[PDB]
Amino acid sequence: ERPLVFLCSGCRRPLGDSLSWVASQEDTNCILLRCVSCNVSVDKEQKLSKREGCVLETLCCAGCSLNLGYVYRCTPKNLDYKRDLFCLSVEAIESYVLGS
Amino acid sequence: ERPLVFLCSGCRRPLGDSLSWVASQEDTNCILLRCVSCNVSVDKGCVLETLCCAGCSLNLGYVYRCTPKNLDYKRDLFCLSVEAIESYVLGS
Ligand SMILES: [Zn+2]
Ligand SMILES: [Zn+2]
Repeated sequence: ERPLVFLCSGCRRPLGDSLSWVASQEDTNCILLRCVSCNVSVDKEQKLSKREGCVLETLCCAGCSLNLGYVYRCTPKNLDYKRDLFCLSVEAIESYVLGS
Repeated sequence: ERPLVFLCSGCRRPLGDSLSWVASQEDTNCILLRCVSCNVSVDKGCVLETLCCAGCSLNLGYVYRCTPKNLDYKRDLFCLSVEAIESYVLGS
């Protein structure tokens, strides 16, 4: 195929690429990355989950402090696969596609 | 192996990527790209118009338009100054 780079919406810093893109979520409109760049920082405050409850710290761009998503830190057995993966909101990243 | 994405030193807009890279050893301060993104705006002894960034105006490089035989490779390629771009490598 052709790989992607994900850029912060608020300032265009590189957040990650499709090489670490493991999975997606249709309802939360997030993509799940195994691996992120130095520009995704982790607000060290554990907040509870408000959906179908996990513990998860929120992600934001080291550059402009835009809210980028969340990481699952603590999860029940059924959600262990999402644990430690970076969920990036689609409404907060912009894709650049390689190949012109 | 893994590809690169080149980006404007000034506003981080994407310029182009290593998929278009032209391996040259003649020039020592420019990356040669066979094609570039919408963000590389071309504006206004070789004739060569100047490249700059469509978002922020930063002088980015140049394009050799008229060349002699020995420079025919550089012709119509976008030379991005490595002092005016940055790169993100995929897999990081
Ligand atoms: Zn940002
Ligand atoms: Zn720029």
